[PDB]
Amino acid sequence: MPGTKRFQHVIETPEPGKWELSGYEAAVPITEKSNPLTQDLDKADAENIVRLLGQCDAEIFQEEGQSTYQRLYSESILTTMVQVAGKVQEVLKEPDGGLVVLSGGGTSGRMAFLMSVSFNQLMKGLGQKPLYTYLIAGGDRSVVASREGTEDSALHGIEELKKVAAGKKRVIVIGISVGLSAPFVAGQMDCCMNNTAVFLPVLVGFNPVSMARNDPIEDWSSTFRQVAERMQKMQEKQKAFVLNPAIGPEGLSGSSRMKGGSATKILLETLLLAAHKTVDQGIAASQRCLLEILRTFERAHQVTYSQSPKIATLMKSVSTSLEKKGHVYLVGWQTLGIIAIMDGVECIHTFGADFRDVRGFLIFTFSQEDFLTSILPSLTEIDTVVFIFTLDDNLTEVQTIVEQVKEKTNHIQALAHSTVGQTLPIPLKKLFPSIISITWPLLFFEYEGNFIQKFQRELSTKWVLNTVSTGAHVLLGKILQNHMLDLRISNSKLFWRALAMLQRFSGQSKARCIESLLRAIHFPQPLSDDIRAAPISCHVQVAHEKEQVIPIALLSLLFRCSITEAQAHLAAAPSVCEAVRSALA
Ligand SMILES: CC#C[C@H]1CN(S(=O)(=O)c2ccc(N)nc2)CCN1c1ccc([C@](O)(CO)C(F)(F)F)cc1
Ligand SMILES: O=P(O)(O)OC[C@@H](O)[C@@H](O)[C@H](O)[C@@H](O)CO
Repeated sequence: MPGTKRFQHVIETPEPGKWELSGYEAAVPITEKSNPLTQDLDKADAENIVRLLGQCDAEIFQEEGQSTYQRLYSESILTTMVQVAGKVQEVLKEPDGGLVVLSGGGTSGRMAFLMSVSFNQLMKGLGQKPLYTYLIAGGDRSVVASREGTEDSALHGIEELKKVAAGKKRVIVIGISVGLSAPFVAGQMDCCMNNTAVFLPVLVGFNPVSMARNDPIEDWSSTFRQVAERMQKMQEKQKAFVLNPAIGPEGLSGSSRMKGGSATKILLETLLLAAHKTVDQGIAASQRCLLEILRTFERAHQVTYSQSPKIATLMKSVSTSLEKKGHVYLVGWQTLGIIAIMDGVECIHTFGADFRDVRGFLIFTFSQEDFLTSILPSLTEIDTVVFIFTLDDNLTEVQTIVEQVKEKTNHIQALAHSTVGQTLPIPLKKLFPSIISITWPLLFFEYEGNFIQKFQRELSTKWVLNTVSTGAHVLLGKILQNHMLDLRISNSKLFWRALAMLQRFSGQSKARCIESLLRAIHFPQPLSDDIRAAPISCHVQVAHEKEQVIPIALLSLLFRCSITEAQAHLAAAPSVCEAVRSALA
């Protein structure tokens, strides 16, 4: 039948009560699962939200129970991290013709970028040629933009990989896809396995390979699952690797920018730092060297979330400023500035939020006076401005901007990272009455930019901003249980996630859910056979431009009404969320 090719793989909606027993729940990839910790996130207050996401984040470091999926601290995974460290060493020994590519779409792409900078710094600080580079779905502009549509082409990913791998002789490609999902990465990994004399593929993600994405890619014959399965078979001969610990579901279902992006740093910084810091000691990388770093990253979670009450309070002030109709500014220096930008941009697709809503700023890259002349004018009594810096930064360039922002604002708070026994100049740095001082132990660093201190701080800021940005929006009522219902379908994965959210919330068949979705997308056109049979990219291109696609589709289903009837209903309701929630009642 028309459409059967495209929707065949979709699992049927189970009867009420048999979601487990149908085996439906066991085929939801971990990365898409509803986190049971966060069943009631939409009812939690700011302090609970901070507690619940701190807990969700902590699952990255939880160990394997006694029939179950490997985790970060399991022997299989640490052994894989060691062997990969190994192969990275081979390349560092022979820098002529060597390269190390870190590649990903969206937030994996963003994380790849940071890491490639950091490790390129490390080799410069030592007077070696930089061997690292990144690749991101949609070219370099994607690092700092919302561009969710660019991950769906495998030919594109292969193309970018051909550019950068030039006339190199030995290339390590670290394909990062949290969901073992992105067609961008799938093609790179497959290309690598076709030329193993040159390429070494290393796939990173957080699902077991049996849960790796398995629906057809438009411009490629194999699926992510097949690719990953074959890489795993190559791992026995040490010519591909899959690094895939389970880290438990996201506190917001499928929001892999959060735990996923965190775990990607933890995992890859750990393993590359080990490889570097042990080549020059003329010593193989070992589980013990990795563990030191992992445990440090795990302290960093504890350290970070010990500031929870203040994290909640910043959340309440980001949420207030948006409940009214103001903006939120994230102002930071070096790498922490970048991360601020990344958090703000992600809010666009993640929450349906305007680029002004939560904007990041590096001292997007506007200098000291430039910020004071350009941006400072537009600030307002109800806004919120967040300063994010270390004490090693240049605190004259900092205090100035706060002195000034104070006049027009008052809702300021800050995020200051410090070694123990550094002191915050101006005892009236109040200015910031009740800062978020994150104060780090003295650790034993030996490379000269103190890279482990950088990684701690990056990660800790990520956790704070993510929890803040995400929390603020949940308080505003935009999240249904722990799902973002009203998302914008801008790629195939998101189209599938809409469909799943329809099955779950309505309890109705896959055929009806698909019909309602496609009707909602293509309204005012009716469902023809061509539309039914169209590749998923055609539905994405049309949905991408609309508003409220998913809630209109769910209302059509709940009320068993037309798209004309459900648009009328929505428009007659005080708000999308009330329309949906009361229709669910
Ligand atoms: C239809 C469908 C579906 C699945 C899979 N799709 S997907 O893009 O095909 C995909 C993505 C990643 C992966 N590893 N495998 C497949 C991503 C969305 N997804 C999904 C399934 C169920 C659910 C929920 O049922 C929604 O209620 C759950 F509760 F589990 F969150 C959420 C997402
Ligand atoms: O790394 P994945 O699973 O391939 O996902 C890649 C991107 O889709 C993902 O990072 C997305 O942009 C974020 O909005 C997720 O919160």
